[PDB]
Amino acid sequence: ETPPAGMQYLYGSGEASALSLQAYQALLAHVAAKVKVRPADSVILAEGAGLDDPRFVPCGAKPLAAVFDVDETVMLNIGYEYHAARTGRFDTAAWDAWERTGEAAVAPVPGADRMVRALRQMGVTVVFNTNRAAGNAEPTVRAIKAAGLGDAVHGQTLFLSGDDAMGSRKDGRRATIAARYCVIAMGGDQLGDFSDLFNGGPSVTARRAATMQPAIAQMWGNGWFVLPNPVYGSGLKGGFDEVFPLDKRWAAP
Amino acid sequence: ETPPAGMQYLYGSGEASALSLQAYQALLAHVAAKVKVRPADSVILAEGAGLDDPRFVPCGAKPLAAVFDVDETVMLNIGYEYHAARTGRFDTAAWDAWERTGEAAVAPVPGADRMVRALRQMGVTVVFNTNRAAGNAEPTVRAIKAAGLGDAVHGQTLFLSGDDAMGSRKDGRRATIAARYCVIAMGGDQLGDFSDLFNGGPSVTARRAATMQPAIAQMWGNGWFVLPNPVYGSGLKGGFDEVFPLDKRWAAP
Ligand SMILES: [Mg+2]
Ligand SMILES: [Mg+2]
Repeated sequence: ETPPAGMQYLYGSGEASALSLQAYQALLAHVAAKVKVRPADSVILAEGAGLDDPRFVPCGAKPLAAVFDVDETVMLNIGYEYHAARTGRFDTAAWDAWERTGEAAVAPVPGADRMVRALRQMGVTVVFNTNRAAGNAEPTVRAIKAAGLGDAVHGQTLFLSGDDAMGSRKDGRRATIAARYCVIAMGGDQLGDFSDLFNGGPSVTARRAATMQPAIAQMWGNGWFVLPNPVYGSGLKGGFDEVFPLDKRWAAP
Repeated sequence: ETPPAGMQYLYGSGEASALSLQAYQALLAHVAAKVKVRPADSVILAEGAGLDDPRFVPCGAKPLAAVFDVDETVMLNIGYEYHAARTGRFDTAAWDAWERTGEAAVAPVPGADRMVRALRQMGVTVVFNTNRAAGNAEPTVRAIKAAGLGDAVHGQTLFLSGDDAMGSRKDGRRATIAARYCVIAMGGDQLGDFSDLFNGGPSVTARRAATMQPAIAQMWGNGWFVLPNPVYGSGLKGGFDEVFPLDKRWAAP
């Protein structure tokens, strides 16, 4: 029995490991450049801004920070995905149990513990913005600690689903973070970890086109830093016609 | 019917698109830094060098170049993977037909056509090192052209499996390239696209550990640039015990 190809890739391969280390190398160099030369804009979009003409919450004199998604961005949910592979199960009740009892089965995303330590040695505050539930803040704090990612504090450096009434939408929390910090880098494994504009409607092919809108494309590896996730979530959608465009079809002999 | 999760991710998602654009943004900035300040070492390992103490073919006065894997690094093999998803088939005869007849069903990896044009505008020679077969050089040249990747020439900027007697091992071709160019960046989707030392023996867990050997880890996003591939190849290996380590297991209630 072998696990699903996506988990073999994400959890088992050196390919995925190298991909993640590249992401954090680029982030560390970017942060270091902006620690020496503070920017005028943060990397968080302003309220009402669109992807075509992005405007950003200004950096100002606010303390420097970096924002991170938690799950499959800085922390691997190994125990949970093991159970999903064993069971074949989108199990919301199981995920709730996992938020409460998974602190002993998490690992850092390759390079994320070293990157988080370097950021703090540079004087940059490490802020987590995750859709784990607010009522599970304390076990989530302990899991973050167990992955070697340091100390997170609910409401100061850790923001969770249910901290506002926006549900899985993260823009509201992003606005709260950007109102007190100059956010000079932002990491995630899902497009919703950078803007809610990618979700809540857009099709699979529309979301992929939107990442190549030039004013948005310039962010990738240059303020917005992406970690791989072919195991669950927004990337795992679309029928044959959205995945394989009709001008690129072919059949073997 | 939906395609395999890995193909939904790689071919359909904006997540994979953003991940690829980040890789090429980091590569472009790296190349530009080295065009201004030529390095002493290339990014290609010297003969007999090990991953723990890497030595590199020197840059010297040789003309500047960047080396790229072709398949799923700069070119998406959309037609072929469509057929694999339709058919469920590791089909070596089908892949041979595809090398010969697939030029009309390929697309650039997101950002790869723009990156290849920028490299040439910077005066950097774009060299391809692929395990497509030497006897299919001409259709491979045409497919590279159709993906918007420019003009490749067998034996000058394009090196193929069978150009030497080493089979799928790419070190021999890497040595030939590094003997005439100063290779300042190298891109790939498989660890064999950077060194043969990752393959031919090492286990799934050994290969992943090897990417974090510190002298090697420093390469990722800093000379060695990685593109995602959870669809086929070296990343899709390993049983449950290699993918989900035994100190990170968990079971739902
Ligand atoms: Mg996540
Ligand atoms: Mg390849």
